[PDB]
Amino acid sequence: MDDDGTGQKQIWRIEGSNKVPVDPATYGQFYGGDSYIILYNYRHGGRQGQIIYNWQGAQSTQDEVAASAILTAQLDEELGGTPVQSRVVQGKEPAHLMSLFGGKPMIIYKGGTSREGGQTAPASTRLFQVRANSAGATRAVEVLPKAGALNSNDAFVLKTPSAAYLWVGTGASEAEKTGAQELLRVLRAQPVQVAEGSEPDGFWEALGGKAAYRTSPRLKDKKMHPPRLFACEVPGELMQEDLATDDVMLLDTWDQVFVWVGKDSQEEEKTEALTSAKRYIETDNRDRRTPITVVKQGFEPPSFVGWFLGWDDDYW
Ligand SMILES: [Ca+2]
Ligand SMILES: [Ca+2]
Ligand SMILES: [Ca+2]
Repeated sequence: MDDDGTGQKQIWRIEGSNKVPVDPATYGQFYGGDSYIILYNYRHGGRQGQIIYNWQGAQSTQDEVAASAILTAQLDEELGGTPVQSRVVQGKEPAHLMSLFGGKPMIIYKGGTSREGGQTAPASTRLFQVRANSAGATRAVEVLPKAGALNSNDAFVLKTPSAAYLWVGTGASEAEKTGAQELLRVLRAQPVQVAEGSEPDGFWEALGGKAAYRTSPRLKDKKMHPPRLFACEVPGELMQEDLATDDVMLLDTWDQVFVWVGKDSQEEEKTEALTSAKRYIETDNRDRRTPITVVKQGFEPPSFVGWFLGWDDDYW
């Protein structure tokens, strides 16, 4: 879609059974715990059109999803059945949707709203993982504020009641550094720039203590054979939900192939997958000493988890 993303748009958040207008000053910022509807009006190649994007946050509940279905059908009917429809889950946004916020990164907060609990309040200390894809689309995703959440391939923003830090992983790109800066703007905080490896003591303290985190030779490399996750190939950002718990998945990071074993995958799926990995590495050229590392659901090592966009240790 060559439309440039600058058309007029309206964004609503599913709240209970209704769609509620989102504060226009915050378009581009979303709660991962919620579902949203975006009505985008555009004019391109001399013709006017509309697109309804249904965006489902990674933690949005099934009842919100069911509510959006009703809301979107109503909107569509209201509009005379003219808009183009596109359903999108967090992390799988098309380039055109990412372009709707004038170059700003899509920011995804933890929490959200619910019938039973209403709107959650922001935590006092927060950490955001900022990652951009090859095309440059950038996402700032809030995660738990612990040292273990860091990964060398991205930029991170840590905000506390008393300080802000922009941590730059060794493999982070300028797009990630720039998105981090924009996020800091939204958070109204001035950061202390920190390069991975020369963190001041105040940074580790804010995170509750220094600890090992997600790193490896590949995660540290700025360059980037981008890692591919193959189903028992998964496009978009690598999300924890892409790991089929009843199956076995392969994550190829070039100098290493991980064999991820779902808790409910049958024994034979691991066997086949291992056989396949060996062959995959020999189909090609590379090295025959390419390690094939087996990992089990819930016991993933940091060198594996680092490739994911914002992992939740309790996800399962
Ligand atoms: Ca919600
Ligand atoms: Ca990165
Ligand atoms: Ca299976």
